[PDB]
Amino acid sequence: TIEEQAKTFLDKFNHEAEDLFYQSSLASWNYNTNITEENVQNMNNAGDKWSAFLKEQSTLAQMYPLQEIQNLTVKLQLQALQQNGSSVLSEDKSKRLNTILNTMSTIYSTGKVCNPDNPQECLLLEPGLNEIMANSLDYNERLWAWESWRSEVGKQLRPLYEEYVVLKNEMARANHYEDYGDYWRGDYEVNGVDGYDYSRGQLIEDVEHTFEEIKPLYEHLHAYVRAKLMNAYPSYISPIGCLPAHLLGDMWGRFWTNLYSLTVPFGQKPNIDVTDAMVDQAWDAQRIFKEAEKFFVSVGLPNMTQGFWENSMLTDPGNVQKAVCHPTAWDLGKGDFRILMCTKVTMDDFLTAHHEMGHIQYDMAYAAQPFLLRNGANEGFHEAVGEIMSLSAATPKHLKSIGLLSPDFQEDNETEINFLLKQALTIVGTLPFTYMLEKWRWMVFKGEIPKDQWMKKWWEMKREIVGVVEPVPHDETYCDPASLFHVSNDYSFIRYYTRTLYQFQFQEALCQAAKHEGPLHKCDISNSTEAGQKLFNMLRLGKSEPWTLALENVVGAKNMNVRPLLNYFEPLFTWLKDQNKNSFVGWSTDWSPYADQSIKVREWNDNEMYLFRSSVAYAMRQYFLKVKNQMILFGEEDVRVANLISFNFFVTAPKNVSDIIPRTEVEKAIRMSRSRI
Ligand SMILES: CC(C)C[C@H](N[C@@H](Cc1cncn1Cc1cc(F)cc(Cl)c1)C(=O)O)C(=O)O
Ligand SMILES: *[C@@H]1O[C@H](CO)[C@@H](O)[C@H](O)[C@H]1NC(C)=O
Ligand SMILES: *[C@@H]1O[C@H](CO)[C@@H](O)[C@H](O)[C@H]1NC(C)=O
Ligand SMILES: *[C@@H]1O[C@H](CO)[C@@H](O)[C@H](O)[C@H]1NC(C)=O
Ligand SMILES: [Cl-]
Ligand code: NA
Ligand SMILES: [Zn+2]
Repeated sequence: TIEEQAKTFLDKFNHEAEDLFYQSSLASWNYNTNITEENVQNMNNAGDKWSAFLKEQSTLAQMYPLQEIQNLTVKLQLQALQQNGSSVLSEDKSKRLNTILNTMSTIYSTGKVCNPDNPQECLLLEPGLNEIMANSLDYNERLWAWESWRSEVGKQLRPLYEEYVVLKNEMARANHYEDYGDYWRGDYEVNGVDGYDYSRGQLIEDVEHTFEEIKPLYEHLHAYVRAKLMNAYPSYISPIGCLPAHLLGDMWGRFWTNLYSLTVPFGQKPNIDVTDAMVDQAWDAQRIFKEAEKFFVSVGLPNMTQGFWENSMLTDPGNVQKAVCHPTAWDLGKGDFRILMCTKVTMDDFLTAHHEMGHIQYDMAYAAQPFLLRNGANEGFHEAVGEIMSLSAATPKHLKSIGLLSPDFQEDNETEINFLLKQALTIVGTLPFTYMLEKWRWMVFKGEIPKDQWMKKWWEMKREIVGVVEPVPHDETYCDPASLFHVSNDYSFIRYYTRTLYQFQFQEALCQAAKHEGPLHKCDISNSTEAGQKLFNMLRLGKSEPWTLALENVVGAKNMNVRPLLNYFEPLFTWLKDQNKNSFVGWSTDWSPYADQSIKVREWNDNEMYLFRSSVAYAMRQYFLKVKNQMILFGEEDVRVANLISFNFFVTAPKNVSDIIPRTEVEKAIRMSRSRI
């Protein structure tokens, strides 16, 4: 019969696929832990094997009727195996795309910028630039790191990324999607299950609908933060303008988390940022992941495996190897679970341990499922599980209990405004960032944004949707999207939007099962086996049930709903509306840090623009050797042109960028050399 054959086919495929998957997984591990030419080669071979095997089983599965399946377990598996991806591309195309992927990945993880005053002092993104963007209060140095990274590293990514889009769109349009974007939204698709179906376009709509309901609380968080940042960087921020992109606590403003030291509502209270308490005790990466383990075990979940501790890399290896430091949770297969994290002793590395270990715990739970279904019910479910736990672990109640807040820490209504504020800087601050990033990639893949307008459109969407403005104008030799890990390392990003809605929904139903009474934000599901079982019973399903039904069985809703996330932040919202009565709320897209020094302008090609920039640079060189008696090697690069028969420009001193030249000064220089034409 058909079923009995297919049953044995999928049974054989699943076990054969596990062992080939373990092989490329493990080769990807060694590459990521030990970036090396050899390991790139062992990776590429192991992957080539995996891909060729899938192409074989893909065609060999296209035989078994795509329809006529008795056990729906034995149907969706087939449906995936019949989609012969990658192989749609020629062997020349496919090897090129894998080369582009390894090149982007390698550039991003090895990219370095150097101090202009000391060329032998160079800085990786992790930890050097990251540490500057987390901690420096210097506007200029934060500018240097932000622009260096996008001009030394992002520019290397621009041409590769253009090819990446061409190749990925071809593999997708041949796998029968509208483009790579649509291929990605396919992670959320449910078909053939009435009352639980979900279409790829539904994802766009639900995301845009919910994002409307989140704007007000974002706008007020944006207004409060702007005001505080006007205090921390006096005279640099317009009270109706967008926030400068280098002033947000990390390289991109993905999270506004590190702005807590500048935005804390009630600085006199005991610190709810427990970084210092970890440093003052003997907290290392071992202690951190041991504490995260305690939490999942108190909830009823298993400990980590022996292999996990044996094979993870929870610290920076050193100068003995180059490793992708991005926290990542790996399910290599065959009971092999491990985490890659260059863990530091901050509260942020501490909540991230819980998040990454959440991935592991989900991976563990659905190990007992067929290989083809060993996945999240969708990608947001997977990202939400670590965050559920992170919500409980960040509560001052929980922190007090693991000795990081004094035993005398008094919960009052000012500490909760502090806690809710910090939470908002992470959770709410990231939602516009995330939506706008993915909205951009979705549009690039659909073809709605031409290549000559990628950066133009990118910084228009930053200003408009995010309330963030670039501090330096960027032309189409940049690829600012790709300077973030997820974009240069080819990962979807809506998982971070959808996990944020999911996580409060799940937190709501878990706090009820944990016999919580009171507001959601005071809830810590620690020690609740009833909470753990409710969650586990869903985790152990993998992707065997559609996610709409998996959501229903845990929280009683078929779809994502933003009501729980807003209830969580209701106290803080009220307080923010009060704190902002004398602030502007919203932003104008027109102000930019550099427009108050710019100058407008009267067959024209880029080479004309090159002679122009070179002339202005030359003019400047004279005007400082003449009207000032100095020699300054102004380059064409130091002439920054924006808003391009018309354009606006300003001049910066070479090796400083922040050092804009007074608009009145450049004018005299232009006049002084106006004779030469
Ligand atoms: C393969 C990917 C999809 C993995 C992806 N990694 C997380 C990492 C993380 C978790 N909590 C916060 N972060 C951000 C962060 C970045 C960083 F460099 C250092 C630190 Cl301490 C934190 C993510 O990017 O969100 C995931 O697990 O989703
Ligand atoms: C890193 O990779 C190189 C090349 O494969 C290898 O010789 C070296 O021993 C590796 N180092 C570690 C620590 O694995
Ligand atoms: C906290 O409580 C006091 C009175 O106990 C009140 O005046 C204040 O508005 C409350 N909220 C704060 C301080 O955010
Ligand atoms: C760059 O310009 C700023 C302008 O405020 C100045 O304060 C800073 O010292 C300069 N940095 C240099 C020249 O390295
Ligand atoms: Cl470094
Ligand atoms: Na920033
Ligand atoms: Zn994650």
